[PDB]
Amino acid sequence: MEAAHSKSTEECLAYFGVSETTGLTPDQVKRHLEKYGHNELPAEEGKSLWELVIEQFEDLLVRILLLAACISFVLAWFEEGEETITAFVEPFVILLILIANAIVGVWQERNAENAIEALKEYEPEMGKVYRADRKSVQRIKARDIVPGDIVEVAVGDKVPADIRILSIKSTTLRVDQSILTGESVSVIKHTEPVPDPRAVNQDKKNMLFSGTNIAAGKALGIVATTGVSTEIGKIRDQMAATEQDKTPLQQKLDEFGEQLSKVISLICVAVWLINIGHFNDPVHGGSWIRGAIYYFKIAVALAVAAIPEGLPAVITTCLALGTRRMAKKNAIVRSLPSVETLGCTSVICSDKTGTLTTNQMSVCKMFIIDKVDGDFCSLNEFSITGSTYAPEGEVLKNDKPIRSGQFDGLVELATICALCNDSSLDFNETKGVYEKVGEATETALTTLVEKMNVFNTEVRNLSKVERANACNSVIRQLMKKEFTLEFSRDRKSMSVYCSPAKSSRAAVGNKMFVKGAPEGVIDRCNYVRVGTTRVPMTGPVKEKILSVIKEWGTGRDTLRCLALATRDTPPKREEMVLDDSSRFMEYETDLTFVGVVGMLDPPRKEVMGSIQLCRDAGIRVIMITGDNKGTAIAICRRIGIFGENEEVADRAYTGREFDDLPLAEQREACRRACCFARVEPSHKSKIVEYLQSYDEITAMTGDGVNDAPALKKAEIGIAMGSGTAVAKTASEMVLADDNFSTIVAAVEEGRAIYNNMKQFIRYLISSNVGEVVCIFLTAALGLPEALIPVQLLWVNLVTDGLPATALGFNPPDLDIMDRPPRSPKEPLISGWLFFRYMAIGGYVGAATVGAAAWWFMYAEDGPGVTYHQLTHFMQCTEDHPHFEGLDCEIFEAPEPMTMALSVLVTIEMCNALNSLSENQSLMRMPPWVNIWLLGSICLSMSLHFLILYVDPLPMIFKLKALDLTQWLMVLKISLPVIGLDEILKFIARNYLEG
Ligand SMILES: C/C=C(/C)C(=O)O[C@H]1C(C)=C2[C@H]([C@@H]1OC(=O)CCCCCCC)[C@@](C)(OC(C)=O)C[C@H](OC(=O)CCC)[C@@]1(O)[C@H]2OC(=O)[C@@]1(C)O
Ligand code: BEF
Ligand SMILES: [Mg+2]
Repeated sequence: MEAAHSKSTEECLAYFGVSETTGLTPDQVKRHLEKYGHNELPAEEGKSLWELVIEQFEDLLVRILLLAACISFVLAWFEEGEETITAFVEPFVILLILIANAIVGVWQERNAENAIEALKEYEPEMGKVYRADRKSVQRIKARDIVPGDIVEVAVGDKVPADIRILSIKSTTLRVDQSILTGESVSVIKHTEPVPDPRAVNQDKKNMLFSGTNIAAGKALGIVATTGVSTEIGKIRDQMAATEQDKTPLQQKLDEFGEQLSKVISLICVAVWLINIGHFNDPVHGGSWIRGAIYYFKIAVALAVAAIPEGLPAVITTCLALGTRRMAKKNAIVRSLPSVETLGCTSVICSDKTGTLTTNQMSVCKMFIIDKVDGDFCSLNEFSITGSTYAPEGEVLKNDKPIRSGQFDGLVELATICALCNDSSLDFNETKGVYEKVGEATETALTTLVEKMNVFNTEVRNLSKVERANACNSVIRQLMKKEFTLEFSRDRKSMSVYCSPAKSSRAAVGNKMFVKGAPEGVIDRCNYVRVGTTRVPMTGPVKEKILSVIKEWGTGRDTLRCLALATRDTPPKREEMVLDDSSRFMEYETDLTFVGVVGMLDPPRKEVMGSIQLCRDAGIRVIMITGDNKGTAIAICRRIGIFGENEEVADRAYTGREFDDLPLAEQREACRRACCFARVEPSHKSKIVEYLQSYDEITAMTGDGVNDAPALKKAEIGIAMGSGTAVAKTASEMVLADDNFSTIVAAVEEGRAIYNNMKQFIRYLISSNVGEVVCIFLTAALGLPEALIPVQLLWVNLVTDGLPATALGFNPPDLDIMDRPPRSPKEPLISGWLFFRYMAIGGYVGAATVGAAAWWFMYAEDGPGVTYHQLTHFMQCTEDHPHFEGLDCEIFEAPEPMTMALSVLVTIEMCNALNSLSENQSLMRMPPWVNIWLLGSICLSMSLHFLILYVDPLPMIFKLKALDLTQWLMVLKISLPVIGLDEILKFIARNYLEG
């Protein structure tokens, strides 16, 4: 029965035809279960194990590389008894790699935690219903609850389903809805209908929502909806329907792949249009029986030379280590890619309650009377540190620690806080944290008492569990609590009647301890306490008290204030009627004012500094909360989102004010405003969406169910470690530590990571360009192969893979966080740099092919072959007379390829050093600025000597150790590449913007 909030209690009962006194009959339950299904959410099970392996082989470059292995297999098979000793070696490695990185992705993606299967850490286990079955309440599985069921809830209970309140048993019902609406103060409920069918959750004051918990009181109700029809149900589906795009970097890697794909085939067809001349020469060396093997011999060499086979490995290792470093900051990264995207964050949307704040009411100020003398009245004001329920913090006066117990006024204040209290504090040994028991605004008094420790009780040698009630327990032994006059909405105060306990003070008599909204309690005080004595309440005294209450109630403080008082001579229990709260106020009169306490849902300690760091990093911070605007703005002022006295006319909107704006203005408002209050879950998602429409990488920070949709839509969702299960499953990162400043450390980490990544991506892709130039050149010139796939794969994965990882450790710039976020559309390579890699690529191709040719034509120990008898080496056998002389197999010698590979390697070591800085000269930024890069080159080089000496290797790699005369040539060929780039950079700084 949606809309139950607008209907009366009788209407809701009639609607389901159920008796409020007995509950549904076992027949109606069976039928309602049938018509409404169980009270649970569907299992979110997607992508199994084999489903991941599939998508692993869907990458455009992988299929090309794979189809390249298939073609390599046919070749290894058609490999005659000339080199059939290690022919199938090529197809193997090509497939081995594809399987290596593959199983890696599966092992990587499999690591995950479900959203609905984990959401059961929020969906109550049990529920309490009355059913015709029996007279007593029944405790059943919450999943077995159906619409129409009569449910009972009491303090501490987790509401099992969306319920229409029928009857309130206690004097009032207070509900903590922070996990769902973001409200920071428990909500007083009622049973009357809420007319406006469009009333938002914060307005449904006659409804109880599944997932929330009872702060105080007891009530009976009728289930309105269950399963996916509940408020928490609507949000989950909302979360499930939101789509997420690929990371900007991943979109660039995909674009690269699509473009590279076009270039490959394009060159494949290009060479083809250079072999068409074969249909001119009069010679038949194999129609369609043997002669055709050479085309596909270069086609696979091209696809292998163009594709950075080692990139997937370098990137994963980089991101993985990045995730390790974050974990040391207690930041659990759920998605490896976001480790970097986080660096591109331009706007950080953040929930308020439980995210920007602790969501734990804290008393931070209090005062008692100091002295009264005529029109003069001075107060003893104190401040209290600590922003959670933990009994950890101090009491200060004029910013200095004092012993509360030395102020008799404070002893009575603590006493009232401890006794006039129906709640307590506890230590969850499981979660390892202190938790409230009952009402937050009461537990705040409990922890205040533990901090004050007015009797200096010994607490150093206590366990977390004992420390939670040590000082309160001591005070509870001083007086016997006879009864309590529960809080009432008209009176706005609560009191307890106490009789003397310990025989230590029997000449005291009965007392009444009162607390409540200041105005009404103070109006009912005829006396004011000063230390231990009492003076009459006079205009001047009342004035000073109210003026300080006023200050604390607004401005820089904006605290919730509570006045504390006691009735020195309370009525005899006999002359008091305790069954009607309408008489309580009168019993709470002729009181003696004792003091005031100011409390609030405090901002977490590191938020203010964090927001200032973001500002300098060009990152906006926007508050998006379900709480009322007054509290939203107040917190914004405390953390610096707004100036202490700034006017927020058009920089703070409520959900309604926002909706009253035409779409265009709404969109613009997201760029100007920083505080959105009284908003719904879809409002948060909407705001994120507007930000994203301006091409801004947005992050969202939350803790509750109402943050789940937005957390998912944001490029980077950040959930509080102490938040809900939903919010965490919807996030890429979790602050296990609840430290908001870790977000800034993550951004910094993400910026450094990305800058290094750009350098190694550039490095690797750069070498592929040169490699393709080498292949194309030889295929075009008709010359023999200078480099072969097996050699290219080893260099692309090891020789260059190691230095690429080292670049990942390049020291970050000192002003990394003193600059705006880079653009998400910023291309990794373009403009001048495109030309640089263009020139380097050409330089590598010519140098590698040239080195090979050199050995073939000038090497003092190679054949003195002529240029075109080398470009026509293919016609050696058949036409020996033309270009005769020597063995036709020398054209397949390992010396020339080794000469070419050694040049590729040496050149890449140099370009690795050119990759330390985009435009800085190696003289300005020395090679030793990254010790790792220097070592990686040593490792890569010694691995080269390995592949050239350990017999097995040089055999399968088609190589052979070169001579010192040949190496020196390799150096003279390679080294100059440093001079080339050392020049292109110079041209970029002086005559360009670099
Ligand atoms: C990997 C090796 C090679 C040789 C390759 O073909 O790379 C090209 C290519 C796909 C791009 C190019 C290469 O293009 C050329 O050199 C010109 C076209 C050649 C056609 C020849 C027809 C007979 C990069 C490599 O060239 C230079 C010289 O820097 C730069 C850059 O790459 C990046 O920004 C890398 C992205 C991670 C990309 O233009 C990129 O395409 C894109 O969409 C980008 C934005 O990506
Ligand atoms: F809890 Be959030 F402030 F909506
Ligand atoms: Mg919240």
